[PDB]
Amino acid sequence: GTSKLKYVLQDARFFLIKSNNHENVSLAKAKGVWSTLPVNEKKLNLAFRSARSVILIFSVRESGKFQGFARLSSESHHGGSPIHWVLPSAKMLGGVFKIDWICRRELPFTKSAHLTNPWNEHKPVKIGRDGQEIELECGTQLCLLFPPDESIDLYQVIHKM
Ligand SMILES: CC(=O)Nc1cccnc1
Repeated sequence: GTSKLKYVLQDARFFLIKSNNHENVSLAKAKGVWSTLPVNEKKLNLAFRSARSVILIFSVRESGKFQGFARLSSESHHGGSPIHWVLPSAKMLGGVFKIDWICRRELPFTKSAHLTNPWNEHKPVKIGRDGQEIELECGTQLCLLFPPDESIDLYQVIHKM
């Protein structure tokens, strides 16, 4: 079903995350972490304090697809075990965000072609710089397009809100 998913997404904020390679998204899927440039880290930390759920929607560049989406479970923090990101220097990254995956399945851009993002000139939601915020209605509908991920139990993430 989609009811718990809709509950998690209610009044959420959404951010497009663009990765240059599949290895970084695989690492994020395995370890439940993300790291980004400070301009976006600051935006994500502000959003985390401001909304019940902050959703990151991942897309590997040139892949033609989104690779899933996850919910921020923490503000960024420094001093953890170093994540061996494959970058485009590691000091240039900000802190690390803990994330809880909501869907690890892919969605091709062909399926989201009817969704435009008001915060990026109503261009199709697939188009945007890393860190681009997606307006609430567009972001909710995009997340609802993903195939259900039956390996994830959202009871756990609901208890964090
Ligand atoms: C994990 C990751 O790929 N972070 C990143 C790299 C380059 C630019 N912005 C963010």
